Amino acid sequence: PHSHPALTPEQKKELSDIAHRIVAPGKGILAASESTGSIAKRLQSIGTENTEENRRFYRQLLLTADDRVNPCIGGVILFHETLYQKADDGRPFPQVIKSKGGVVGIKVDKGVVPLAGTNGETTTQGLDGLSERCAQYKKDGADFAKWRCVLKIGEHTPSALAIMENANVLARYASICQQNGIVPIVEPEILPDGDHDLKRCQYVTEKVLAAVYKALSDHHIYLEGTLLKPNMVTPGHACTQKYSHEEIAMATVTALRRTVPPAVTGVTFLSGGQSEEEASINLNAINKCPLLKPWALTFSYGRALQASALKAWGGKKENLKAAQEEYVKRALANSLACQGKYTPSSNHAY
Amino acid sequence: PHSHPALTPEQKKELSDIAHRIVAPGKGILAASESTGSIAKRLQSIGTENTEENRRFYRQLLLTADDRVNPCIGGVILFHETLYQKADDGRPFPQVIKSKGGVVGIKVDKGVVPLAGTNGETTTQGLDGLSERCAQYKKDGADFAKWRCVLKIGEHTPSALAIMENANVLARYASICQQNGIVPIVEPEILPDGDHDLKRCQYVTEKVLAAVYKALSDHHIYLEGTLLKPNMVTPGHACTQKYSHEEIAMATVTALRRTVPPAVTGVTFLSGGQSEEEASINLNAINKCPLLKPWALTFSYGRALQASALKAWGGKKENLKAAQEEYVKRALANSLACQGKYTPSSNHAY
Amino acid sequence: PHSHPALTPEQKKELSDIAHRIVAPGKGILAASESTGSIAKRLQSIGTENTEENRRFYRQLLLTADDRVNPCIGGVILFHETLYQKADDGRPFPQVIKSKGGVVGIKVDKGVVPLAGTNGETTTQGLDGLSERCAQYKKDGADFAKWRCVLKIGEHTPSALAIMENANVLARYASICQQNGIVPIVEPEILPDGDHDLKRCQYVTEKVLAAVYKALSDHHIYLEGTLLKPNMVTPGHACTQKYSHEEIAMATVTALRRTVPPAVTGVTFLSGGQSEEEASINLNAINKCPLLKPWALTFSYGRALQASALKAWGGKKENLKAAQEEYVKRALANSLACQGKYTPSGQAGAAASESLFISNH
Amino acid sequence: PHSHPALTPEQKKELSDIAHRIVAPGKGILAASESTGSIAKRLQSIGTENTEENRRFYRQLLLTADDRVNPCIGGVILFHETLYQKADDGRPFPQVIKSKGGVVGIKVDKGVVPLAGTNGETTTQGLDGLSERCAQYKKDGADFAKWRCVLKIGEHTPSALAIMENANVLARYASICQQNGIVPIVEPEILPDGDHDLKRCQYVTEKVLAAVYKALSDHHIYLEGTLLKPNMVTPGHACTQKYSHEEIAMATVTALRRTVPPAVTGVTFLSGGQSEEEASINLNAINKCPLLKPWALTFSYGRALQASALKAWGGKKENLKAAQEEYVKRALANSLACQGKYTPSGQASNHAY
Repeated sequence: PHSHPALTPEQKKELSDIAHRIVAPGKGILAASESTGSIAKRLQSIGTENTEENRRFYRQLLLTADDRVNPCIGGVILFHETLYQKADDGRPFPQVIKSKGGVVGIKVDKGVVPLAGTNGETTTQGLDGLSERCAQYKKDGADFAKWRCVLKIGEHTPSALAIMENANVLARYASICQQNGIVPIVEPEILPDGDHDLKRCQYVTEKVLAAVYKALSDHHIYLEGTLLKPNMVTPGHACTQKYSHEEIAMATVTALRRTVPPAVTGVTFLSGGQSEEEASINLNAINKCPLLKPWALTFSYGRALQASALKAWGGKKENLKAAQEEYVKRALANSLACQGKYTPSSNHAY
Repeated sequence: PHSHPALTPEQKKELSDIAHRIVAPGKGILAASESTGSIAKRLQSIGTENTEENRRFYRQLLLTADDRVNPCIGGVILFHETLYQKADDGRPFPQVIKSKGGVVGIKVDKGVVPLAGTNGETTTQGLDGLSERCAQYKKDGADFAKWRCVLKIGEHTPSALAIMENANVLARYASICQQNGIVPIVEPEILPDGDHDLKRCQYVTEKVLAAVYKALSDHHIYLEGTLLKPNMVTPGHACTQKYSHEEIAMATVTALRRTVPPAVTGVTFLSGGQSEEEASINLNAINKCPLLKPWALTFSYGRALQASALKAWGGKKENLKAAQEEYVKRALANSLACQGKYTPSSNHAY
Repeated sequence: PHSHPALTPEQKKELSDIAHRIVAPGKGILAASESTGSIAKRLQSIGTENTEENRRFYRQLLLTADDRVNPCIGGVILFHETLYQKADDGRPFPQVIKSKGGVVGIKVDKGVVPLAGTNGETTTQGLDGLSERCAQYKKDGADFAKWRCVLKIGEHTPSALAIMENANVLARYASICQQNGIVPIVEPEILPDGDHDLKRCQYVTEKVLAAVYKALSDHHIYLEGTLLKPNMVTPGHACTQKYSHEEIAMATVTALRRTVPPAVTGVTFLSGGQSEEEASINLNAINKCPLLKPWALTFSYGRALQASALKAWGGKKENLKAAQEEYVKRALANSLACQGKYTPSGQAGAAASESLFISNH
Repeated sequence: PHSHPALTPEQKKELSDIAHRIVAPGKGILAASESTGSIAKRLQSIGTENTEENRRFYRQLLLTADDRVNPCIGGVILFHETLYQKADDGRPFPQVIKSKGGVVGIKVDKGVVPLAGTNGETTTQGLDGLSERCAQYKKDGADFAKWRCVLKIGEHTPSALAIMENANVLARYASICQQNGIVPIVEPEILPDGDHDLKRCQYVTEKVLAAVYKALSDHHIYLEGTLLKPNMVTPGHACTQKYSHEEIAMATVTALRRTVPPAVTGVTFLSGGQSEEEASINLNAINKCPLLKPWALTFSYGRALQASALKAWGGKKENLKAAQEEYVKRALANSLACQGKYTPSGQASNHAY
């Protein structure tokens, strides 16, 4: 094959520097990019009307927590709406995030769509006009992006088509992002839905990630200028067999070691349906796993960082401090976890 | 694998019926889906302001040509704007087309975009919200669609990435169309640009089509409910070697016989940069080629059907009949050509 | 994206001419390339010792049938041993076959091997030194070759790996053959084992054939100089739902129309476990299917042509004529079937109605 | 999307343990699996008859070097003939190797064959009956195998077909080996022939390795029980532009970091046409490269370990010691190099890639 450089040494340096800042030691990502329709259920759980002002206030609550969170948060992912909102002091949210040492991220996908001829499988859309959108988001303060692909473990899934198609679209998205100085976070989420066991999740995860990286290679993606946001390897949500955190950690680390090139700057785990504590304990076990890990192993949590804060807030302005306190607590717990320093108080078998 | 029927028997019948109607014996397609920007150059060549009214009048001029074009035109591809315009008498253009026995088509792609890391190669965008658009277009009169992918022959092109990506996006577009009762015309155009010879075009065409059909299979596409719009196999525009129309025909038919499944309902050739007469003479030779052809071999011409008509019109309403006469003559010529009855006045070597 | 011609116009012409001769109108293939281990069970069924002489005698019985079979047989596939054996008159079997207007074929694969990490799936070996073997076989009379890949329909099969690997090895085999003037018969057999229905077999067959032709394209195979030997599309041998011959024909022709390029010279169906009569009736229905079929649709039968003959012989040299007559009868039936002109309504032994199905061990 | 375990935990443990022993800190591989026809050139350069006895004497010369090579040699690749020969004392060569702490390897491919429709490209044969051959070799003392695929950088190569086909055959070979307790060394050699520069080699190497590992994944290969034998990333032999060892090391390590999963136990570099000293300097530079390397980076040298020994020997029994001393010196040098501790004296912008 013949090379036709997609990026200059300068463009590579910019992307690599951004990627490294996000996952620097002890730092993780706050995923606060829920759309109106996705955060609707959260607000209704606390009897709070889903208005623009309430969403702005809640986001402000998280983004303006005290400096204790600064060394814990390397990046914050925002939804389009939030990227253009301002704190009470008039400061745009991207400025608020940057001022606390964090990198600003932006969700750019346009949701999943059904793959015809499959058993309920999907791919993700959002490539149309993505380059122009990225160029604008960059000018407006964003340095990295989010794009979520969803795969499911079932009797006949994920199918060959679902794997190939989702891997290909993630590569297209990544390619467009890098052309605009935006670090793409590649997110091939394999849902925990089902009664499958740990070994099954590990197998599927290994096959999906192998497909993802081959696609990234085919599309000339600069891995040093990317991050990976995969599901941890865990048994199905309804699996009858139970496992220890150490087992989940070994399965996860083994899967990654068998598929993720050392060149990838970092892995930022999604928490799925895990509770706040569960997500932190598992991430800690992952970092304590006695196998060599050539990439940062950290977090990109949404609910796992906001669950208690949202509840403490309750939609009441007078609970601002209490709510932010809960967020800080989880930010500190996960910052410790991504270093293997968190305390709540036979690899050949994989 | 396991079958999860993308289409029901009823949906298949609808698509197959539409596809067969468009390429019925003696019929072809008038490709009049030029956008404001793509038609600008041609309107300029005749010193005519590029306004919606002049565009409507020009399209009206073609769509309302006399009844002689009825048995020649099986389908008419329109640009979005035109699908919603009406003739002077108040009849919506789709109605005008149908009343003359033609099927209405709609361009649904959103143009080409550059593929990073390649030598000026592209893929095509337009998948976002495509399903909803197809459902709307279907309700508004369209029964088939157009989506153009572009490949170029050069020292290092078309590359593996370009072939794979364009084939994959064509399959996604095809799948979405069929879910909405729209027959997708798969258009993997290989540009005639360059000094390459006939055998090189044939080789590249064979490899591209093989990739296209494997992708359609992977995406569970119903071939009987599709049409193919490929380039004819010809030498590059700058090639110094000369060839007869019979050689062009043999190379073209051999390439198709080696890659296009019999199930494909029809092949509607694009004319590229060929003149009106050249496009007709070649299509005629293709249909007279001794080899067995299991699919209709017809036309989907834009410039090859409008060149003389546009010039005769010159933006002058008083030239209406003169302009239509030119279009009618090419429609008649190509109807004869797709039957191997048009007259202006060693196969192992492939 | 650059062409480096694998074959010259002359080489292409030779391959195309051979392929067309094999499937010329009314003609089919006699698959008599069974190995010693396979023919042994056949000879045992009739209390006949499995010796080289008995095997030679049996093949001679089929190859020397009267001239009525000449118009019916376009090609005969032989096992290595048989290619070098001679009839009682001293004539090498290849010469015997050729003198009757038939093309000589040779089995070149070395059997199936297990694909690790799969649920009992396999791929096929035999590429090592294949070029030299083909060159020698060509000199010794063979003009086409046989190579069998095997796939099975189940809950997890055929898997992505099984399909990809088998399609790739078939392509390598085809490439090497064409470099030596040998027409390769591409055989991706999907076993009838299981209780799946007609539509499931059709689905799998379509996916497998799509993979096969994409691989052939990737390996620069000259399709006009090849033949395809696929399973007919039918329900699983244990399927409860019953189907008519017309439905089997429609499903078969539809699957082929959706995957096999018109350039492929011909399709020579394997009979699987179908009885002699069933194989003839289905082949006939296929040729009568209303859909457009741009390739010859004929047969490449082994057991489906030999069942009655093997029984009539019984290992007794005295039953020579009797046995050959049964073979000639099936050859004539299939010759008419591959033309859509076969109509039973007559004297067809019960042996021709017996299921020739054998579970994959 | 369903797993059907190709290997049990015990089988995986055996393969992983073998792989790790071969590339343990400070150890590399002596590649002495040259066939009769291949070793013919070497013997003629020193005017020595190519007989089984001469080949045995030469192989014995390398295999029986003094104990100084023990901590340097983790594995020795033998040709079929040699696996069944014996030292003067009657000890089978596999026993001699094992007694010195080395693992015994065996070449199992049957050479390259031309890929029709390509510009002189090839694939490699040898899968037929490979399982039976592996079981027999395992029984006779071998624990790992060698299989060489060859690709070339040219105007239109390596082509898509060549890359896909060689990657697929390497996967089949690896799969069969692992079923028989044999650790397969995956060798996708990209020849240094041509005038291409360093970045072109790096590009091609990256694309080839990506295809190789995708194939291994598709074939369910246990990476921890495998080793990789790639070309170092270097400019073509006819390249007019010159590069330092640091640049060669950066390009090489960068290419590997972008394609080789950390699960792969080790990388054993082939030296190609590099001189003995050059091969050691580059390997040392590779190990000193300031980037994270999650796998052992060592050697699997043939000529780079035998060049001087062959010449010193000259086919004269009286030169045994002199010849063995040359081999020992290169074994020691490379042992230091695969630790980044090599020095001529003896025992004493990354974004632009």
